[PDB]
Amino acid sequence: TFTNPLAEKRADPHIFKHTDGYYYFTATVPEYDRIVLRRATTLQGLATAPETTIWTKHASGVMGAHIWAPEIHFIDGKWYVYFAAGSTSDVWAIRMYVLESGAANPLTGSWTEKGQIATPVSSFSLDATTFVVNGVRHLAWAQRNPAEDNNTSLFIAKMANPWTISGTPTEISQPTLSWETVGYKVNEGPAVIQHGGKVFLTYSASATDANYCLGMLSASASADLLNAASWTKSSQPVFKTSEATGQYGPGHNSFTVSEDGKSDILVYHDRNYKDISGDPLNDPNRRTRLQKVYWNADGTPNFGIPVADGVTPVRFSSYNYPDRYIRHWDFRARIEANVTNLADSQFRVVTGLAGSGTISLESANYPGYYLRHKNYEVWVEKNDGSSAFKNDASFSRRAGLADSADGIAFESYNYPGRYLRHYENLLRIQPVSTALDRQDATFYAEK
Ligand SMILES: [Cl-]
Ligand code: NA
Repeated sequence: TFTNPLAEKRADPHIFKHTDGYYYFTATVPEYDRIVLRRATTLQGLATAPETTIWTKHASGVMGAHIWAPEIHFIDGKWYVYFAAGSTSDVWAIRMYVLESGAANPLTGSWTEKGQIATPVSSFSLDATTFVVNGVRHLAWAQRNPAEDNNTSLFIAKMANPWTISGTPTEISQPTLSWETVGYKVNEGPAVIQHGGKVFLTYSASATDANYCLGMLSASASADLLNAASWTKSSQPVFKTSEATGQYGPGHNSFTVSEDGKSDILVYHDRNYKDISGDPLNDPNRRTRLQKVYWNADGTPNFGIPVADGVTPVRFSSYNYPDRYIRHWDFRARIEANVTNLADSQFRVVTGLAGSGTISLESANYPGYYLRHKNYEVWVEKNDGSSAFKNDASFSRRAGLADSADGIAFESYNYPGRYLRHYENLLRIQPVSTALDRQDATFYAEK
């Protein structure tokens, strides 16, 4: 699990996992004047890692204003930082720029400016990211198509080197959909994740207010990624505001990976309030958050909802039906496979309500509702403050009954000897007797 937020007053987060045993984290700071960097051996270490300023805006001319959205990459023996910048003489003439370092440690290393990423059309440009598909390097970025009445569209090009595209850009998405064009017509912040023979390119859309959200384009890893018709745009956001979790305008994301290389991690910013006061560029409250990406059975990513602050939620799968997860539906708890509404199946383990070192399981999509029993049947229901509820929603965490080493089992606090178990797919608390009952009452957290 992670503890959110990772970093206050840090927007447009980018985390790179290097081969040297470190994660590197850069981001947009509210001053918009410089490029910070911090490293840690773990993703959670990043919360306390000290920032170093690797580069500061120029006093005059290009790269002199609006230092926005850096990414750090290690490529062909060297470090590259991609950022966007305006000029002192013109603060909205935002272009894409590249830094290069040959030093082993990018925190202490020395940086050379590779200048502007050239593009045939000279217009508003930012959010350059780079990725390799099938051994071929690409750049994707946000830029104004002057023949469109909007802010930015999405472009992709192959690269000749880390700071230079080859051939011509293809525009692969423009903001047309109702949810893309709130306040401003925007497609920005592209980020690529590849999985199961597919390439997913999430992007940010609408204004950076509560209306900020993620769209997604999908393609085949075998497709020509410069042919616009290779890509399919998702009709609805893949990640948006959750009032229920107090998370507003989630977006400008990137992707990294868990400590074991096994889990994909979504990195992004949001706000914990809806309406900004003052000039939105000047509101510094955007913060950096982490949560695991889960993969759907059809191999698409499932981002769920942006989760409540504090520790991240978990999913529990059945011992005897390892495809099936504890989830709620019409607030009844059950086990089910291939959960489309991902958050119906996330719960965080918290200090038990009833006390004495027990545990409770809070719903991720309905904070302050808990898995609790009533008449021995298990539901998800609002903590009403009563002692009854405290007791129906607390369990003693036991070693799994069919798996003592790695499994987990939930013994009722107010009905000791009754365990959480599935029967006919529905969750109950019932006494456990047969070997099969012991499997019905064993579960795995995060496998
Ligand atoms: Cl579902
Ligand atoms: Na980015």
